[PDB]
Amino acid sequence: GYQLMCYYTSWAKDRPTEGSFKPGNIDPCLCTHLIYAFAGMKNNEITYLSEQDLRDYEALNGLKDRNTELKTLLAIGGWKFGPAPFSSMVSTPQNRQTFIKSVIRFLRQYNFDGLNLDWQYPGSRGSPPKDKHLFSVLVQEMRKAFEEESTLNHIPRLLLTSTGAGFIDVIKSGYKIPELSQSLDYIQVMTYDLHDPKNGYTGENSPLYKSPYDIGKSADLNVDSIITYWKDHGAASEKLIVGFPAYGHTFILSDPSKNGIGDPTVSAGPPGKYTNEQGLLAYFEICTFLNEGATEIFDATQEVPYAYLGNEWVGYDNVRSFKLKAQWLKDNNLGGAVVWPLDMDDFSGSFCHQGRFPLTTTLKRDLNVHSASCK
Repeated sequence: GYQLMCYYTSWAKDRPTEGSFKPGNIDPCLCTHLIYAFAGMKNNEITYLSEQDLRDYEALNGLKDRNTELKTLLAIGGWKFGPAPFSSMVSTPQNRQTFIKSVIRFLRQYNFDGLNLDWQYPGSRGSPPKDKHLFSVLVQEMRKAFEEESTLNHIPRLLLTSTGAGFIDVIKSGYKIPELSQSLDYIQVMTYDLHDPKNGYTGENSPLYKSPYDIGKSADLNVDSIITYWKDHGAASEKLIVGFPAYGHTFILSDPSKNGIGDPTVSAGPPGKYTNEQGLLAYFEICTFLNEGATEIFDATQEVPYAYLGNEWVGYDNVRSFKLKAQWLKDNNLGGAVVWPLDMDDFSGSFCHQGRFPLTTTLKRDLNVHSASCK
């Protein structure tokens, strides 16, 4: 079958009033895997960062009592964390063993089924070129240690996944694709955040295909090109998990009458009421934007929507774009999808009136997600 992985972010519960979403309220039958963002690191060991995280782990893993086939993964890293803790940890065999041993202990004591590595990124952002090789060594050693622990304790092996960059230059400087594909269970490809406001033009967050004005390096800023790059450079199709964002990016239009894709912008758009991130809106916040009168366009060239009201423009994903991408990933024999983050889908059903988790429910249906337990 297909996997449907779903992130829960620790900060989702701290959004105000109706934006607050707690992990215990995830539907246990919606996803095949839940990924908790994030663990941190201390003295080359994985760790939690707040006692509240431990309450989240209890709630998240408690969902496995309702869907006994559900798996949980603990993610370490992310953009904000950056590369430096990973560079230090991979730099010596001793530090890698300290880390690997801590991961086995931590995942087993907190009832997680596996680890998601999310180093952003080996070989860039200050991480030296040697980290492309040392990341591959870390992943091989982690996979071997997981195999050994499974044999020792006669229990199913811990899963090992990694994020994979969506920008071709970052992929080249960071990832030994054939070796990583050998040792990882899955590669979660970060097919999102594809147009940043630095360029000064509106662009889609996760278009399936290129726009006619995407020239040169921009021609690869789409899901189809990125996944093709990973496969062309030796990744196993069935191990690739495509990133499906449950949010969009916002822009301020230079001219409110020039409101298409590729039109000039002034800056990123303002933070939303609930998510409070400059240049981003959750899908549930975009439903409000639409309800408040934004003009909604489905761009068939890129197979994604955008919407605008006054000088605010948002490029995002909706039920239709998720449906078209799900058909494309089945047609391309991919491993499945990861919803980043589940907590920005309309978890309550109150913002969009499309039922609970409308984006993710679309993927569950169209990827035929099921397990023995949920029947």
